[PDB]
Amino acid sequence: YCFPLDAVGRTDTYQGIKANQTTWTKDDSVNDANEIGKGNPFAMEI
Amino acid sequence: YCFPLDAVGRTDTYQGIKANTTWTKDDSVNDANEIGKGNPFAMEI
Repeated sequence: YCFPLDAVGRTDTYQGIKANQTTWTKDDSVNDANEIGKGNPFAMEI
Repeated sequence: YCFPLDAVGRTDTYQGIKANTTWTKDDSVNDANEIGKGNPFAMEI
């Protein structure tokens, strides 16, 4: 495999949330635009 | 070349159509098929 230079590739943007129990709220001690991928790193095969 | 794991890479979504010349939706075909036009996406090393 070929992998992205950052070893992840495309990500969505995530904010940190904390539980208040079953209700969640934004966590203001966490950055609100974290780049995180779901699943495996993007790859190409050769 | 390096190729995507599914050997295609980016695709658009296509519905099946049939000639009725006039064309209409073909209901026995899924309306959201991923098919690429052209060659598979590739990188070169």
